[PDB]
Amino acid sequence: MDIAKRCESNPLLSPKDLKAGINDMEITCLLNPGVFKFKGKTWLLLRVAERPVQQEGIISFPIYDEQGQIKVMSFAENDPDLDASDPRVIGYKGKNYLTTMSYLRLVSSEDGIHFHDEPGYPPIFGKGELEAFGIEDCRVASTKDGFYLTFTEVSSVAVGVGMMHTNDWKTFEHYGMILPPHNKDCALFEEKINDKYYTFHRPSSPELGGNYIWLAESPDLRHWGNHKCVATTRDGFWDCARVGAGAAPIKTEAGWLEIYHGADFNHRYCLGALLLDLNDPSKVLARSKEPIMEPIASYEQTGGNVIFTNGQLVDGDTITIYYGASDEVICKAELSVKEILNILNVGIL
Amino acid sequence: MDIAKRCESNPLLSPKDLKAGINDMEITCLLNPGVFKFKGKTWLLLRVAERPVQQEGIISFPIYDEQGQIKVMSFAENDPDLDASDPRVIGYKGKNYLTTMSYLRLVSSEDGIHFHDEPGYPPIFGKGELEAFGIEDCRVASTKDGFYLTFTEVSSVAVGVGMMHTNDWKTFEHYGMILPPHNKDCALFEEKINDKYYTFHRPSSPELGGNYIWLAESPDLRHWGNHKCVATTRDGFWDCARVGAGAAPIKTEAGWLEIYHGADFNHRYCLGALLLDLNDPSKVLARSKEPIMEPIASYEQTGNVIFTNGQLVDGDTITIYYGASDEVICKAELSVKEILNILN
Ligand SMILES: O=P(O)(O)O[C@H]1O[C@H](CO)[C@@H](O)[C@H](O)[C@@H]1O
Ligand SMILES: O=P(O)(O)O[C@H]1O[C@H](CO)[C@@H](O)[C@H](O)[C@@H]1O
Repeated sequence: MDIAKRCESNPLLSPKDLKAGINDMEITCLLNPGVFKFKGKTWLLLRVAERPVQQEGIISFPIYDEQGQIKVMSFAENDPDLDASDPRVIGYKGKNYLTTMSYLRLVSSEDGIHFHDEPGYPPIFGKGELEAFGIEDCRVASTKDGFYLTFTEVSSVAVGVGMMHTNDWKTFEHYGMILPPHNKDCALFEEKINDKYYTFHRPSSPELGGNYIWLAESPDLRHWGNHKCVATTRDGFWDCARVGAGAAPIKTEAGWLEIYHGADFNHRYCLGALLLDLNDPSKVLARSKEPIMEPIASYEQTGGNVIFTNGQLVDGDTITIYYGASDEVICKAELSVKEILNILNVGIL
Repeated sequence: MDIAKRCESNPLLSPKDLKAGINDMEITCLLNPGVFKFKGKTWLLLRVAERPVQQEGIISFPIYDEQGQIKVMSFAENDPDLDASDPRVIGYKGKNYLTTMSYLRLVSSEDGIHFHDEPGYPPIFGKGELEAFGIEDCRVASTKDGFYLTFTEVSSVAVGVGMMHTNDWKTFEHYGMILPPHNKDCALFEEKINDKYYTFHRPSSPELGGNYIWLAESPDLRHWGNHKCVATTRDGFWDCARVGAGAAPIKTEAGWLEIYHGADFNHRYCLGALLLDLNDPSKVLARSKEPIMEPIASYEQTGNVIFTNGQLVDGDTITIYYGASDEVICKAELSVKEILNILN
């Protein structure tokens, strides 16, 4: 099944490798990095999750107050108004809170393996009401007009999608919430088709639907419409519970090649391939029957049974994905375009 | 709390008053009408729900066949793979079906009271994959460029929002699904602000959120962005469970006046008032503490629901049309100045 060539140095980055970005917090997780080239280097835009030192019998976590300043909230673990069954999202008196706060952090490399913070390139932290609980899982589209970031915006009122733009990775323009709750896994295409922009996204339905891959179009990147359902989950398959796009699709001669993630009802996450028509990206030409990558390395099963990619580089036939493993550490692997197309029974020349 | 002046002829229309739009089916519900003026008359754009005659031991419901024609599907009541416990949504082998299909139906009036079908003006049925389970709860914006319809699109993959445009109520242009699932209660503003279009909407969150009133902007009506949360539910209030906009807001000197609906955890629906800033409609200037209208007439409890997504305005008098008990169509008047006074 698995056709990924893992980097021998995996994991490349773990929580212990970096100093905490938020005063008095500690890094619990590094994951789901955006990937791009800039100034001769390979860059990761890390999702970094932080929280305070946990005292016994007490769950403690950061929030931004109304003034955009960091504070700490805490609950007794045995509080009868607390549901802490999920370790990511807790409930207290009918309201939801995250156990950590995520922000986006830049690291660079000259070899694609050893990464470090770069002086003059500080992190991107959540701003405003709709990002009070943090920002997550940022895709980076490298385009002729610069870099477009599409990420989860989290608050007490929404899990939604934001977009920002940069040329220099120091100043940013923010386009607001482009897609309302409940939505994430937003993969902007790096070029126009038929004079429009396109993105994959992933709305969640409480009923009459599920967690499927969708398409939307835009004339301007700020405003989105003409929504289309591209690919659902598949009953009795590895991807029966939820699907979502990763990074931007790769332009091949046979179509748009999309490395998506799918999960089963055991919360095991694997990677598959979708091939969409060049001119009509809502049209599926091919889909992996089995995964092309599964969480089978030791570091892909800790703490659990998760690989997740939302960033890659492509050089000829070689795709270099960067990925989160166990929602905790950062890893690299290579895949072959032609091998994927061959396995998919797609003709190539 | 209730300050509505109900029309003495309520209900204006009940299921029995109309012949079925789909041959041999029964009208179960008339509700939640769009409202507009055209060719000197008052029109309603009804939500009509139909299903076949129910036979003993058999649950039957409408489907689109492969040829896009309305037909019937049926299951034995004692089938062990059938869950027909809910009367709105049934389950069979892990797939969901609605028990009725909704479409949009035009009726007109010369007096605002007695409505009838108009020859030459047939109904609007769902078309395409994203409307396979019907269309619902259509808001009608009357604008200088004609009429814009914003309605629920329902299918097995999504409850989302569609938009159509018409000048003559015979020919329509369809702009597709403007808002993805899970969304409805889309109230398009009838004029631009700072050279953009605005709409209220109502995404539903499985967690980290709820069912709140949201705002979006557009340069072109087809494409939407810059989403903003306008008003949440209120813990301990009549509107603790869910809120949603009705029709387009009314332009007043004090701001945009929006007659919204809100529900509690007993599924009682009432109407309230929201006042938004003229230039920044995401900004709430005032909100009714109590409802301005509650389901207290007999026909509003046959269950404890009033719902409006259409109205006319003549001076200080708002004439709302509304669904009552999710079954019948009714009319009432409200005073702009009385609402604004309450809101101080
Ligand atoms: O909604 P999705 O596409 O299933 O992804 C979610 O689960 C992943 C696995 O824990 C996480 O890595 C992601 O951050 C996200 O919370
Ligand atoms: O999502 P909302 O705004 O709370 O409204 C829903 O419930 C109303 C009352 O049953 C219905 O009348 C509506 O059609 C809708 O199903």
